[PDB]
Amino acid sequence: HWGYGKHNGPEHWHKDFPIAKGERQSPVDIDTHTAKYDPSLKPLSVSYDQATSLRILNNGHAFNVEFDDSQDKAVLKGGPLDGTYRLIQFHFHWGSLDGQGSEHTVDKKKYAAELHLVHWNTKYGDFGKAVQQPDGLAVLGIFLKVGSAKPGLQKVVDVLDSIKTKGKSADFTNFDPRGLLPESLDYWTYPGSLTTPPLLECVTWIVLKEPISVSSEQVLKFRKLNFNGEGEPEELMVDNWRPAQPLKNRQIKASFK
Ligand SMILES: CC1(C)O[C@@H]2[C@@H](CO[C@@]3(COS(N)(=O)=O)OC(C)(C)O[C@@H]23)O1
Ligand SMILES: [Zn+2]
Repeated sequence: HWGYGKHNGPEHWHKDFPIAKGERQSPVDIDTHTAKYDPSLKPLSVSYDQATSLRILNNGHAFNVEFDDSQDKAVLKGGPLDGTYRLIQFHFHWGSLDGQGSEHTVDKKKYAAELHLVHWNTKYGDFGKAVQQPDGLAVLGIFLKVGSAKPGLQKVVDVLDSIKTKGKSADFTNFDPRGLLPESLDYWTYPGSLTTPPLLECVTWIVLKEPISVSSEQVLKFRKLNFNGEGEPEELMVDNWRPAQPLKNRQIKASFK
């Protein structure tokens, strides 16, 4: 099945998932001098006070921190969004080295990693229905650079030893995702897709301008994770990012000048 290696990676995905070459694929390079400032965009509203985290899972591609999405406990609204989008999970993509790892790029710059907070449009009732709709998901993307430690990330880093291999999960309750955000909510936005198979074209991308800083020790612990399952030969979980895809017939809007 699919992965990020030479024989099953992004270059191969189109065979099982021909949408890989479709009209609104993600990620993309954000050319900052082509994006259009849109003064009509309302501020982003990130409401995570009642967020209820549940469990963390190594899924053999990255790791998911899952949330209780049975009520409007943690929602994203405003910006380019119509209505209410409920937080369901977050995960990251990262590199083998600090100079690569992000999925989106900014003027061709690759960050060390990228955080994705995934939300679904409540008008569609559940996540599985939402992914079948052109406005089904909103994914909030945040770049990571290596510098000072991110205190709000440490609880995540601390638990990775217990989910080293594919299929392993651990209890991950009472985690506050607000600790993962930068100060500024300035953003770029464009219509795109899931960046992994089945690559469904259901995502409003909201990518924050301001990266968060994480320490070298924090990112190093991400890179000790394994793609393989327990007892199998070790394949380090690194470079689990899809490269930039053609922008095609799309416009990236900016919340800021
Ligand atoms: C851990 C990783 C890489 O991300 C998880 C899961 C399956 O892929 C995802 C990708 O979400 S994304 N990158 O489009 O926000 O698609 C969903 C189903 C949203 O879950 C995401 O594997
Ligand atoms: Zn992702």
